[PDB]
Amino acid sequence: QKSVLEQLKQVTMVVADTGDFELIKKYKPVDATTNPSLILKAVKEQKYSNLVAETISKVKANNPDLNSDDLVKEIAIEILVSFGIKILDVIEGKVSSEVDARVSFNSATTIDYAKRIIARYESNGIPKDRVLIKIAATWEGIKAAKLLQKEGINCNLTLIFDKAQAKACAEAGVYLVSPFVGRITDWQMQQNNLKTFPAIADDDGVNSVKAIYKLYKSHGFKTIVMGASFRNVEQVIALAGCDALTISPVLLEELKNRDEHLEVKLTQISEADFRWLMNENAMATHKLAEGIRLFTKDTIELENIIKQNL
Amino acid sequence: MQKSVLEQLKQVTMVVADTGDFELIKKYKPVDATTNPSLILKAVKEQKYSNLVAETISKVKANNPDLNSDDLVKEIAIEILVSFGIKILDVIEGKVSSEVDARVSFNSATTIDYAKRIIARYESNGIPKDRVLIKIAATWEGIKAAKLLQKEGINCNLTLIFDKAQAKACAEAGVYLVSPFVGRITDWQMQQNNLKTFPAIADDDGVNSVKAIYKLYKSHGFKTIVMGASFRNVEQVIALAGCDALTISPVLLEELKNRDEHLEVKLTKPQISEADFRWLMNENAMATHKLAEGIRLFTKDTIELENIIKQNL
Ligand SMILES: [Mg+2]
Repeated sequence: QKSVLEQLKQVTMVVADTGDFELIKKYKPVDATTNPSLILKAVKEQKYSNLVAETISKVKANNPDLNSDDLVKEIAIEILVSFGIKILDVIEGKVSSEVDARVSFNSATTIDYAKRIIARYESNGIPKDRVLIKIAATWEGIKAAKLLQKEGINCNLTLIFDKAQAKACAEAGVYLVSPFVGRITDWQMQQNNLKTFPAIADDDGVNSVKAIYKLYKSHGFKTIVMGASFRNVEQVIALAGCDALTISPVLLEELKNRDEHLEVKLTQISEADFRWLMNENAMATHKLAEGIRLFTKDTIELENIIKQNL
Repeated sequence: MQKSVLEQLKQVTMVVADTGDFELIKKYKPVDATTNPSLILKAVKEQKYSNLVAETISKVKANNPDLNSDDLVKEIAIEILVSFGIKILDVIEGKVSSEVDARVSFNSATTIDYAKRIIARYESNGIPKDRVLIKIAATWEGIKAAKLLQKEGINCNLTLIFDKAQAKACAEAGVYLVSPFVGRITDWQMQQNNLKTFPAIADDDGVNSVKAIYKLYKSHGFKTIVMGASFRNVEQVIALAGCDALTISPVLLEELKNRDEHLEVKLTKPQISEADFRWLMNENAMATHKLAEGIRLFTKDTIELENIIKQNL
């Protein structure tokens, strides 16, 4: 008779995957995550058009030396931060804000973008303890995160598709990793033209998180495993007990409205090694690249919306 | 006088045979030949070579009695790859391409070491390095290794080329030759659009890829040889007549040898940083998939050959 959402919170850190901060307080998650697709959606849906207009004015005012393209890049960061700030008002934990996906193969520019996000939060009175910087888990992203963590900036290594890939993150001292459960299962279904989801025991996305969790706990890695990007509530339920799960508002609502018993299920690499191991994983090779391309398309669309409102 | 399409092609393009079978090579008279781990495995399994592994083990053990099992297997594998290259060189005037172990494809330093070991093994047999192309997968690390090998006068064949940015980086590194995999690019195109039949030549992504690389090279003054490889049918080869070079399977060479129509000549005459290369490759879903797949398939066959070796130790 307790809801599945309530029971899941007793064994796992529940995180809301959304930039629509007005939806968050219903669910009382500990943390929240945004990404370029979610920010774009929040901006396109217009509930927050005042916040957007006010952000553009402020950045223009404070940056009279920037030409058009530089001004737009700066507003795009300020927007990501303004949504994070509003999220932080309605949660007790941290918000994840993602670096521009276009710098995913450049460690130096990733480091600089990450520090810029942190500085903008600091300028707005938010200390870095409340923020995770999301970075795609290419080799360069991991190398950037290694340095950011040394400087006390916690990172959320996203677009995780392979276990070796997660192990390299942990080896770099990363705060948290996010395996993309639903996209791993999308590949599995696409491979065989499957129209129905696989049994949970045979669901590659669920199994991937299970394997990463078992590796971390047995080796004593402190990096948090946070399953992400789910296709349905059964995939979330399958991972009850995981350190953290970040869940869309639609699935959080399904978990809130479901009253059954929740069974609790869950209780060094060189660059050359990493690239070899990624190469051995056809799904991971494809999905990491695809993830960067899709987040890139959404970041470009957001820039266009900013350009239209200058 | 009138000549077959194969003999006409030799006049405008360097014709190269893509096989480890030296007897077949002999009858098409290509200038160069290319081998790879998949073709070497197929040859090794053929009845003619049933004692080749045991002989090579014998000879290799004898010359290195102090090596551990891993070290030995490795030496036998190079010896086998080189043995097929030598037999091919006995029957052609040009060069043979011999591929480094695909497992070192993300390690420039171990690629360089393997490439020099191949060159040394040929040299031990009296074959100078000007008759050999070392085949390296065109990952960024493969291009870095090739850049350094070329500096030492070791010519490389940069294989598994799927994108014009790889090809441009290879040229910028001064590599001797690049091999775009025409058939495999068309394979992706057909799977992407549920195509039941081959696209028109004008619309064939694999053919167009080589056309684009050839155009880019000539316009930039790059001397790197463009060599189209891995064809699906003879029409794709004919579509590239005039290309610097084309490496063609014996089945397709036989088709060209037997055609007699006129062959119309179709091709006539910023810098890429590592981050730029990785971004451009990332934008190309086909290239990202196909380069990784090519390394995996060559690796699977290299391991299969190692396993044949191990069961004979
Ligand atoms: Mg000679």
